[PDB]
Amino acid sequence: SYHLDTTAPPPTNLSTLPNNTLFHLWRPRAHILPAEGQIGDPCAHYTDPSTGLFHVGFLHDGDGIAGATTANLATYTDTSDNGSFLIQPGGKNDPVAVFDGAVIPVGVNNTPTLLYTSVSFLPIHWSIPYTRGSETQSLAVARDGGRRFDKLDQGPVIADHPFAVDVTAFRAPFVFRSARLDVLLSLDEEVARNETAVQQAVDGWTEKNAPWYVAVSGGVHGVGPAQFLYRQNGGNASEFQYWEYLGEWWQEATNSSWGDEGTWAGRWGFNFETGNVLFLTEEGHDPQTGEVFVTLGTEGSGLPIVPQVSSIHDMLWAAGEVGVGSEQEGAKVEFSPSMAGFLDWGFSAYAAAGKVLPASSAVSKTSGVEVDRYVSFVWLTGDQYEQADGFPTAQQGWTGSLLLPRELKVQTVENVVDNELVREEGVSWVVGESDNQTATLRTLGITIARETKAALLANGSVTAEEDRTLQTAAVVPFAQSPSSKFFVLTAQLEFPASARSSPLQSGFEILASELERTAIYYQFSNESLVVDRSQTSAAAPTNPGLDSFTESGKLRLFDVIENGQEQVETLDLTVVVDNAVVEVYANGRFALSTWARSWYDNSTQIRFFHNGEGEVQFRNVSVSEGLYNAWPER
Ligand SMILES: OC[C@H]1O[C@@](CO)(OC[C@@]2(O[C@H]3O[C@H](CO)[C@@H](O)[C@H](O)[C@H]3O)O[C@H](CO)[C@@H](O)[C@@H]2O)[C@@H](O)[C@@H]1O
Repeated sequence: SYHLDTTAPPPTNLSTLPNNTLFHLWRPRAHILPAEGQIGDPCAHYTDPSTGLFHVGFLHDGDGIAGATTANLATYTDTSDNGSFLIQPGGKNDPVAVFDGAVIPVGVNNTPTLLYTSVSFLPIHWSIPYTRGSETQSLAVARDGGRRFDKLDQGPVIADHPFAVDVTAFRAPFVFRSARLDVLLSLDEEVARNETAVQQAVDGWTEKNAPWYVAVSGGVHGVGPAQFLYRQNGGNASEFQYWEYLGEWWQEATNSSWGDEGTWAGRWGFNFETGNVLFLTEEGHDPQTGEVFVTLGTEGSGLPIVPQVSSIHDMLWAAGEVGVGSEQEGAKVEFSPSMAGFLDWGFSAYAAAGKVLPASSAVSKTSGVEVDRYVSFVWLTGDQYEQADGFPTAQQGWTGSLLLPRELKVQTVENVVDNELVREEGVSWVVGESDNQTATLRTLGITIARETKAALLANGSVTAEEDRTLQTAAVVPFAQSPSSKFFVLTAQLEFPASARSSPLQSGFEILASELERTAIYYQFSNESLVVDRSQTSAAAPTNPGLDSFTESGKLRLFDVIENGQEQVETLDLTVVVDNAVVEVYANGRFALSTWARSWYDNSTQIRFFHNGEGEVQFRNVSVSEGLYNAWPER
């Protein structure tokens, strides 16, 4: 009889253990995930007009959308027991399955209304023929406080994909409002060609009565990934039955990519998934003044292609402009990217679903936020999108988790030396201004929702480390490491301009003991933050299900003028470890998340790391231990 003892070597085959034996071993305490079982794409979030509460949704066990609510964005309550499902398959419109959907706060009967993909046939994949009628978009209305969504007793409101278009996918509807879209669609084909006339109309746009837009994510066979745009018919904010097709407002060539190298924004792949239409400002989210941003997952593959398998799942984002529908019979409106990147560089991070969080929300009132925010929840698949090599699933009793809620806004990088590092082609930023001597850059800002970050540091024990400099290769253990796998690690690493050309690697080793360690370091060679998981788990060698491949993401440190002086921009790191869930944040404009399934309880040492190449200076290194409980009621 083998009882779990994590002070002793792991059994050779974890999959032989009894059910639920590994339930708590790698489970997080401050993240969003169901009480048990598997979690898929997060979805149906919305602020309830009546209560001001923020509702969170997510696919659960491949059997529908489950939910939970929060009043503070730090802590959550399940909407119900027995899975806490809001809506499940089996209706006339979704006999086979219920996929992602989005909510209009004041919809039918003036109640929260969910527009979702009702599935009638399987399988569905961009690499095989699409079965007509596979995915339609249906409506359901929130009842009993939103603890459940009742499907309207009629067929889908969008019963078919675009006429005669051979789509690769037609799902994940996302609703939004837009001053610019309303203006571009109201003005003349000629009167709307000039920003002057438009801007004047946008200034008068009134959100409260604007019509809703719907972006359905997908692609076209033999053509390319794309987003299909619709809007309440005739621009009638009161029309919920008929949705006029505005065309493929955004499409890219099959497996093409941002830039000529596919260096900063992966590839557009073969199919677009779970779109979000954001409107960001430097302070938050404004559908009247915000710049158009889009986050989406793209499904890619190497060659030869393996039918029904998407080998690459990129969690991307793009920003650009929207204009009138060229002159061709193309979309009435068109989104043109100016810059693009990754919302999260994690292999397993994917299907981001966010929502506008009004300053009028109970969450914001309580925390005192006076602007509208856009909160995004990234999915962290637990079994490499079901391609894991026999992960001990029955033993764990659950699969997957969502990452920490993140605030998305326009982030600026000031006092940046305008040089090659800034003018490169196909990057994740644009120059907002310049005098040819220094410039302000504009990119997507990615930060942990402020109430969540505060909650993480609420009751945490704080242990600081003295500023340090390393020149020769070295691994220096902290003066005091945490005694648990729940902590927030912060640190600033300063590099000399002479390091850009060096094969320098500097960072930390975490979750470490004699037989285990996880490395996190910056690498100038390819300007990337890297998470070496080759030694993360003592159990990985004999259990291939526990992926141990290296994770990395691109992060360029710009030459800037800090105190009237030039220097390589400081690497501002924040690593959050809710157990096996590791999230690496950098300079408010980067995120890389992965699983670090360390085995031993002793594996909690933290060390400074330097490979002797180049030089590094560590400043303001600190550790907050304990985090907090995201689900008190459980
Ligand atoms: O689960 C539905 C929901 O998932 C999204 C975001 O991940 O893409 C899903 C997709 O893959 C899932 O299902 C395949 C098996 O079909 C499984 O191998 C994979 O691991 C799962 O993530 O589901 C459809 C088909 O069932 C595939 O085309 C797609 O790759 C989102 O787009 C969808 O609403």
